[PDB]
Amino acid sequence: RFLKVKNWETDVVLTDTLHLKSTLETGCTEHICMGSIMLPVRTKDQLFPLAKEFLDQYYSSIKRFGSKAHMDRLEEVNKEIESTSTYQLKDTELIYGAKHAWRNASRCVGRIQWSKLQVFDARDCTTAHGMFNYICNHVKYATNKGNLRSAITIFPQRTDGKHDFRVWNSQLIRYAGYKQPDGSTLGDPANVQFTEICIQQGWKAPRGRFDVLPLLLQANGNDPELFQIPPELVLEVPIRHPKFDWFKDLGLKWYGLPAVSNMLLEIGGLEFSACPFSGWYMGTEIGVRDYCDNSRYNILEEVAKKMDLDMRKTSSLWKDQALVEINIAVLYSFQSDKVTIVDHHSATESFIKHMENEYRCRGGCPADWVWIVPPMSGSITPVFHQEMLNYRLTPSFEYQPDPWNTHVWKG
Amino acid sequence: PRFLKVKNWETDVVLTDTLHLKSTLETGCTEHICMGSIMLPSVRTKDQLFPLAKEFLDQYYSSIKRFGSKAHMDRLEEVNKEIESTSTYQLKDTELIYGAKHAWRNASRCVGRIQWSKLQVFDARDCTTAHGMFNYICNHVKYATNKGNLRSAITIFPQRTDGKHDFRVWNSQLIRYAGYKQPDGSTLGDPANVQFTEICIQQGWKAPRGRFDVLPLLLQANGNDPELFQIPPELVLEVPIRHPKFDWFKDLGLKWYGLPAVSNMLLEIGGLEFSACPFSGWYMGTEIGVRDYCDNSRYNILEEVAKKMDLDMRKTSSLWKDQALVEINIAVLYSFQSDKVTIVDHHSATESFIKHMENEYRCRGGCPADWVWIVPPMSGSITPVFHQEMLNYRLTPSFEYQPDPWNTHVWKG
Ligand code: HEM
Ligand code: HEM
Ligand SMILES: C[C@H](O)[C@H](O)[C@H]1CNc2nc(N)[nH]c(=O)c2N1
Ligand SMILES: C[C@H](O)[C@H](O)[C@H]1CNc2nc(N)[nH]c(=O)c2N1
Ligand SMILES: N=C(NO)NCCC[C@H](N)C(=O)O
Ligand SMILES: N=C(NO)NCCC[C@H](N)C(=O)O
Ligand SMILES: [Zn+2]
Repeated sequence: RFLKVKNWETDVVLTDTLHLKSTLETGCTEHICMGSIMLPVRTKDQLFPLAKEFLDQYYSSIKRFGSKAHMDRLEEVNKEIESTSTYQLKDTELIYGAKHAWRNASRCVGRIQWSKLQVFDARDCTTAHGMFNYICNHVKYATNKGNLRSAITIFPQRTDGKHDFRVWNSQLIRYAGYKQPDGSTLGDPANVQFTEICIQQGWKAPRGRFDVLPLLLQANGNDPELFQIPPELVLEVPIRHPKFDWFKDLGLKWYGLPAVSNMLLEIGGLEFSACPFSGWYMGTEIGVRDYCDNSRYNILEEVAKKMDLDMRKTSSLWKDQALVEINIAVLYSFQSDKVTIVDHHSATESFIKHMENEYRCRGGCPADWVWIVPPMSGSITPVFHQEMLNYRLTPSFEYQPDPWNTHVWKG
Repeated sequence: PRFLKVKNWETDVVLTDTLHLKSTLETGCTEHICMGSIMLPSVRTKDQLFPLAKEFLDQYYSSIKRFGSKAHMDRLEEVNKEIESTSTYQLKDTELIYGAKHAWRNASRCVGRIQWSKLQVFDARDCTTAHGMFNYICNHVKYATNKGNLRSAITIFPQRTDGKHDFRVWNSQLIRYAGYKQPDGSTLGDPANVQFTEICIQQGWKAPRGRFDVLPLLLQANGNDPELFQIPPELVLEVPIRHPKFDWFKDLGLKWYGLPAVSNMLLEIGGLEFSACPFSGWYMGTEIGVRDYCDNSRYNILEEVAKKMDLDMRKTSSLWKDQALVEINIAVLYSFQSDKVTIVDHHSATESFIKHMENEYRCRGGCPADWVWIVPPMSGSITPVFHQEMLNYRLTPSFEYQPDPWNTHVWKG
């Protein structure tokens, strides 16, 4: 039951007891490990145990476990589910829940910051125009002129499943992708489907390479509506290299604010289907993945050519050399414009310190090694040498289907 | 479940695994916890042994298209009677070869498996003494080295009987460098081998006490106390490491050996346990250039290289570690290629592996693979394996960990 994890660099061993609190499942079995697979309404009876589980942890956290206040609240919530088939979180509960969903996020390397999350309560929102206003305020607060601050905005919880709030966008800020007559993709290929959805809904696409997508927002189960984020709220950084003057001529830029907007927040059985959240970038996210994935901007060959590397044979490591340079450029560009960014060395070192804190004060830290180890220079970061246990605690952030696959278009 | 899909996220190819239904052994994972990043998670009686033997011979006979034949049926009968009367059994030479090839085929952590069908198997089951093991191992080294044109090979010593007469190679690899803890707390040579080096010295080895001393072989035959032997220097091929552009690189004084030969694993075939089964292929460059040279708890050369490169080391965000890492790895590949010693870069190796894996799904129904081990320790996502979902499970015949023998050996004195 009590599991040990070893760091093979430092020989430090930690003991995990926290995994014994996971109710949810991993996709693995005793015979098969699915650790590398990307993706392996509640009835009344379903809901009270989940609410109770949550309220017990909440009341424990504030040192009032078993108190009258604790028991009073369970009964109140119990009576509310019984009567209304659902319930409403107190503001203190919502804030605790969202922070803990971040705390429990096994794939997030930035969790040392978890207790500092700014939670914006948008549960009073009723319309798409209201959603747009809440989202601009989030973008402006979080961006903070380049001195980024973590934040989440929480729209109304699911009820009957036919009045869901959703941000159709996968992040608040992303670039369009356009399939071309000549077979190629212009822009970001990751966003081709969603861009088409915007167009057929009305968007007049500019048809460039770095077109900030419009917001497509769904309130109360209604058909979604298009809105443009004030251009002046979208902070971008042009990418240059401190040594190569030709780099700026590649014409590359990226946006400062990473804001995942397609996930579902579960707190105490309640489901928050629209819950955009933001932090700040780790450099490799943009320089390794967004820029060098073959299926993304796929820029390695172009960069390698401008560096005049020998690209006749893989064993010259021309791909590897170009990769480091692209990532050097990304960090230098964000730092020079005073936009918060963390490099993979600093971020992984912080995470190892966070793990140790969590093991000491909480009995463990769920971590997905496949996601925590950066996509370049893996073994020269400390996380590579750290064994991790992956398990699922709630409150949690969950994947959910894209809404265009399930939306019944009212028309 | 009968069908499991894996997806490649860069190509959108989906593959269907059915081979996992033949998995027997357990992973360490459960419905509630994944242990996929744990390095090591968690004799046989007659009753245990016959099904394991039968399972294996059905696999063997099926492979040669003689399943259910009289040949097949007689062999089952023969093994059953052999187990009944002697409590163990002996493999035919053909079955041993098949078994050893399949253990490699089945090794989830090995990126080199496109080569599995070409293993040279050396049958050393007539061996009885440590001196005999030494001679077998010298022959393996000379054959596998092949003057730099490396050939994959495995030498198989007698199987376990009662667990009191085990053959063991105490070395973790046939060729490895000594490590010495100094009184000031520093390490001379390879810190990975300090404990084994101390054991060798205790048993009588006169250590040169340098930075790259080839360790002696420490060999246990038939449960007896192990004995020391020096591999003839002329059979140990080494490569001095230089850089194609940086002429100061050579003056770091680095070299490595050409033949990687894991010697501490256990090979299971049809329930039988082969506790001494050294095997060798050829290096992928990152094993040396990233791990052996640049791990903090190994030779740890990153700073020295970066200093000589005049990189800005004041802040991690210059990516000075990363820039130095690439150059060290360019140097390892350049040096081996220049001396005409087989080596493979991590791009070539991972590309070959994806082709192998796809072929295996199609002809075999699956390819168990450990993503944590398969993805190289630098430049992960610019290799195709990073983007490939994998399924990890345990098929037999198999290579398994076993505890270091100094922890278990009963000293006879
Ligand atoms: C504050 C700075 C933050 C940093 C440096 C950071 C770092 C990261 C990185 C590098 C990833 C991998 C992303 C990818 O590969 O696509 C990730 C994933 C994730 N993070 Fe964070 N993060 C931060 C803030 C947050 C916040 C504020 C939340 C929630 C409140 C959060 C929750 C998550 C979740 C759920 C994932 C997995 C997302 C997925 O499955 O696609 N993170 N984080
Ligand atoms: C012929 C060329 C080969 C290449 C390029 C290759 C490549 C590799 C690499 C890079 C690793 C990771 C090693 C580490 O990180 O320490 C590995 C692991 C492994 N390989 Fe191979 N290999 C080859 C031959 C072989 C052979 C001949 C066998 C057995 C007959 C084999 C079986 C294994 C096993 C069992 C592991 C896991 C070892 C462990 O857990 O420490 N490989 N291979
Ligand atoms: C197939 C494999 O799961 C996939 O490529 C994963 C690998 N590790 C990851 N790690 C992070 N942080 N983000 C990702 O998108 C990926 N994708
Ligand atoms: C903790 C983690 O499992 C450990 O550092 C693993 C990571 N992946 C690996 N991959 C390979 N090929 N070899 C290794 O030794 C490691 N070690
Ligand atoms: N650092 C964060 N969030 O705080 N990342 C969110 C996912 C962003 C995604 N990896 C990208 O490169 O666009
Ligand atoms: N490629 C192989 N075998 O053929 N590797 C075996 C392990 C070698 C180990 N990684 C080292 O760097 O010494
Ligand atoms: Zn698993």
